[PDB]
Formats: sequence, structure tokens, C-alpha cells
Amino acid sequence: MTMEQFLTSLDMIRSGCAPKFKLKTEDLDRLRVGDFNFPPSQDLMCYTKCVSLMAGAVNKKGEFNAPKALAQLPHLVPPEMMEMSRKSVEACRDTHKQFKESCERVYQTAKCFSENADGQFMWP
Repeated sequence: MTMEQFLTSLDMIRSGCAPKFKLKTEDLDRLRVGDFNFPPSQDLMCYTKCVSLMAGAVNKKGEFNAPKALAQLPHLVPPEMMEMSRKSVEACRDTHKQFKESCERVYQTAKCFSENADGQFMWP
């Protein structure tokens, strides 16, 4: 995909997930720019799970599948963002193991993605 297609995909991904949850716009604005530095509601955590399920990167237990994530990346992110993403996948592959609940596992993994990102990070 191209950068242009990627940026637009963020909104299409969000539309598939956001209506299932009770979410604040200001929260979603902050995740969109990769700012995970605020306490999340359980709804927002489960939102990150719905998004990550859509990518095929986690199972329903919130377990992060790094081999599958890497195999999917060519279809998830533009070439410009590939290296950053692969670096975040590697650095955060075992984040989920410190948590028990599926929404928590995924949210903390996405937060880790955002904190390890060596460039601009964008969440749907």
C-alpha cells in the first residue's frame, strides 16, 4: 500500500471498531498520534483489541503472534513504515505475557509499540 492509502485506512479501521465501544473523541485523537500517555478506560483497551484482531496480529485471548504480525505487515503498513513496525514487533513481542486479560494484553502491547516507535506512530 501507499502512504496515502495507509492514512485513509486508519479511519476505515476505526469505523469497524469504534461503534462497538463507548469512547471519548479526545482519547481517540491521542491514540491516532501515538500518545498513549493517559489512563485508558476498559472500552478504549478493548478498542485496541478490536483493531489488532482486524489486523490478524492477536487471537481472541489477546496473545500477540509476532510471526503472523510480520507476515501481515506488508499488507498493513506502507514500505516507509515497515522497518519501524518490525522493530516495534520485535521489541514488544513478549509484552502480552505480563498481563492476563485479553484487552489489557493488547492495549499494553500497542502502548509498547508507541513507546518503541523510532518515528511517528499512528493508531487507527
